[PDB]
Amino acid sequence: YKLAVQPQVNKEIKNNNDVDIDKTLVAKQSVVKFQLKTADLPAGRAKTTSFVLVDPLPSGYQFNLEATKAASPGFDVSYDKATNTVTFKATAATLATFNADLTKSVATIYPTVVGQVLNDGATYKNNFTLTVNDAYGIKSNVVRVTTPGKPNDPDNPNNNYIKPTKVNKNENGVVIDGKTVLAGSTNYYELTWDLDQYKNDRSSADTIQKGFYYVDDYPEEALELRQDLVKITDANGNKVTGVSVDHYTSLEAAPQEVRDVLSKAGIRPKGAFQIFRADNPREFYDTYVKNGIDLKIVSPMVVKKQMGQTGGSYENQAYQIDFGNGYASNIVINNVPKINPKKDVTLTLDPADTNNVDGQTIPLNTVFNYRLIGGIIPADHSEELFEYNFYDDYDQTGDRYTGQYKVFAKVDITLKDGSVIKSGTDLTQHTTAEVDATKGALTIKFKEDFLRSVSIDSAFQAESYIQMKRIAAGTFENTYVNTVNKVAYASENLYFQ
Ligand SMILES: [Ca+2]
Ligand SMILES: [Ca+2]
Repeated sequence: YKLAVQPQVNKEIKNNNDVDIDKTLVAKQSVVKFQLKTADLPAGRAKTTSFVLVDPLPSGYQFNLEATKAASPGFDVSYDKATNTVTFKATAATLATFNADLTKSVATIYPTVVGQVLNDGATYKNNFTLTVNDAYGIKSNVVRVTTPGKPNDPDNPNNNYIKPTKVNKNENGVVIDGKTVLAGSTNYYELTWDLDQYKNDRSSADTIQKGFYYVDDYPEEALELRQDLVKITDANGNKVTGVSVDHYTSLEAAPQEVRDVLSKAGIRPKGAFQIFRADNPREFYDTYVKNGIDLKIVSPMVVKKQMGQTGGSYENQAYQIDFGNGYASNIVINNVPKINPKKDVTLTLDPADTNNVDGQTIPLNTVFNYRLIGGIIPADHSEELFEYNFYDDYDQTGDRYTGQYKVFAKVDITLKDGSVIKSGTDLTQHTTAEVDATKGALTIKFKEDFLRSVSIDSAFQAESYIQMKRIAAGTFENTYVNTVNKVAYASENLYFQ
């Protein structure tokens, strides 16, 4: 009875619900099992003294020793860390079994490797080598599976990168990334939920139950959310149903569920964030994920007033979390301009006049002007200009309004039709004035049609001279406020003292 057994060998690869996944697509951190099966040992074999299955596991597959042993009864399991290689030896019991009756066939048992796939866009190939009686052995077939995240994949023609994307826009739908945005304007952010690569996924139940989320780490120091304008649409153009919207002031403030999901995925937001959520993972998965249908989230956010006084930049970033795996969007930067309106006293109406600083004391009965310098509105800005007003509340004890004002361009203003209004040009014709002589105050209002004719790509600044007569001795306060696009901005003296 010489001639040791020479069974055929079949390696099999399965997900955590014991479904075959050979040559498919499975999500990152999926549990992936390998079964090292052998054919039945034939009647008239020799005594099997040793039956060892060596399996050098693929790069990026993380071996779970305890689970493996749990799944591989009748086998001693040993693992070399250096080489990521598991070895199974049939125990004395299993060999007693193979040898009990050499005159009749016997079924083998098999060891199962339990582990997870750690990396995105990767192909994981596996085989194993039986050797019998510390002599002859044989290498198995090759099985494999792929994680989504990689283009030109032969097994999954839809596989591309997982890239959630973010873009900023004005209400016309024009791209406003990188541009100046005036306090009160809204950022009509469009977040993409990138699912197309997940098409024909074959992950287990346990993996899908880890859920689907989307985070917008908005800058709460600069923006407040218009939550009521959010519009989740699929890539076929349809409304999206199962996703709920929440916002939270900080990570510490938000439920145990969300802290966990963000913590697991490795996402720690800066202060406040907006978070979307698949209400039923399974349904979401079955409708959009498995079908490779990108989502679109429109999440508009308005710029706080309090930011026009400081100015400075803000940035928005998004994250998608599929099966508990975290991916970052591109970062979109905008900046708010400091609107810095200035007030001076001058004896002339000449916009090019000498820039004297001298403590301007106005002799009794002198005709003078308050020079009300408007805020600088920088080139390449969000929305159209539609309001630009100079309010001026004067003290009637000391100052009498003459009924005469003029307005001047203070920088080169470019209109839409391409014509350019040079700095210094009289713009008075494009204004009117609200006067209340009784209260002691007036507002010079640029005309809406004229402002809306200013290119959004042009800088804009004007100044008003309002003519007064000083009618008493003593010194006299004067208040001026410049209002742009419905946002008030206090003036300071042009010369600090
Ligand atoms: Ca993609
Ligand atoms: Ca934030």
